[PDB]
Amino acid sequence: PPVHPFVAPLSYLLGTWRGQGEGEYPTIPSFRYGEEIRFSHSGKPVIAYTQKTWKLESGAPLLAESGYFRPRPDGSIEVVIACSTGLVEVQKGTYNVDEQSIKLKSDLVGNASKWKEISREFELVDGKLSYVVRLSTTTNPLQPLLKAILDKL
Amino acid sequence: PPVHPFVAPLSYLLGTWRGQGEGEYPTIPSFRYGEEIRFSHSGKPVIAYTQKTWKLESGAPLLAESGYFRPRPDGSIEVVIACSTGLVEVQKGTYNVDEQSIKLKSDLVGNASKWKEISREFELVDGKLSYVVRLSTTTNPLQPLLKAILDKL
Repeated sequence: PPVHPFVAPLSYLLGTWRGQGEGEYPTIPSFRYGEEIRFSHSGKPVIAYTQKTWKLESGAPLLAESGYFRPRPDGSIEVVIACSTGLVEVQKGTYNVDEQSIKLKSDLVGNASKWKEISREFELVDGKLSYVVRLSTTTNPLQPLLKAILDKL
Repeated sequence: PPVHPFVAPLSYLLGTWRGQGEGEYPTIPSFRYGEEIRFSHSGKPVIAYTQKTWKLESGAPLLAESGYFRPRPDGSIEVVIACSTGLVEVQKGTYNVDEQSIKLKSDLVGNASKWKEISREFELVDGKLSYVVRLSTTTNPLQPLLKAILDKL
C-alpha cells in the first residue's frame, strides 16, 4: 500500500513510537507513565492511530486509545478518538509541514460531563514525537495535563 | 493475561471474527461487504474492538473502526467507537447472558450532522456472531442499515 497523497505530508508519523510522559493538573497530583503509539495506514486518505500507556515502574496497563487522523491538502485535519475510559473526542485543527507540527482543539468531548475542552498538539522535535495534551473542566480553564516525548522504533 | 470478571460474561466475543454483510437504506442502494472484527482484552474491565470491511469482489478496503466495550455486572454496557469516516459514537444498553446478545442505542453520534441515532444489536446464533445496525437521519426514522454474520476463526 503506497501512502495516499492526502496522508503523504504526515508520513513521518507512520510506525511505532515509544517513550514516556508526565501528567499534572490542578486536581491530579503529578505522575509518570510509559506510552506507545502506532500510526498505520492501508493506502486510504486516513491514518489509524492506536495508543497505550502503562505504569512506568510496574509496566501495568493504564489507558488505551484508538482513532483516525484525517488530513486534507489545505493543511486542515480532523481526528476522532475513542478511549478505553469511555470517552470519545472529535479533534480539529491544522498541520504545518514546515514545523512538522499538528495543532488540534476538541470540537467535541463525549461521555465526559466534567471535561470541557481537550487540545492536543504534536511536534517532531529532533526526530522524536512530542505532544502536549491540554484539558479544561467545568471548573478549571484550559491548561497542560500531559506532556510526552517518544522515540520511533 | 486473564479475563476480568466484568468482561467474563462476554468472553465468547473474544478472538477474530470474519464474515460478510449487507447494507441497504432508503437513500443508499443495496451493497455487500466483507468484514473482520477483533475483540481482545488486556485483563482490564474493558474489551477492545477493532473492525474493517472491504469490497466482497475486489478486496479493496472500505471502512475501519475501533473502540471499547465496557460491560458492568448489572447487565449494562457502554461502547465508544471511532470511525475511519470521522464519526464518533457513544453506545449504551444491555447485554443478556442467556441470549448471548448485546443491545445498544447511541447516546451520541458525533461529527455526522445528518445521522441522528445509530443502534447496534449483536447476537450469537449457532456459533456465529450476527448483528444489525440501525440508523436514523435528519429525515429518515430509525431502521436497519447493516446486517452481517461472522464465523469465529
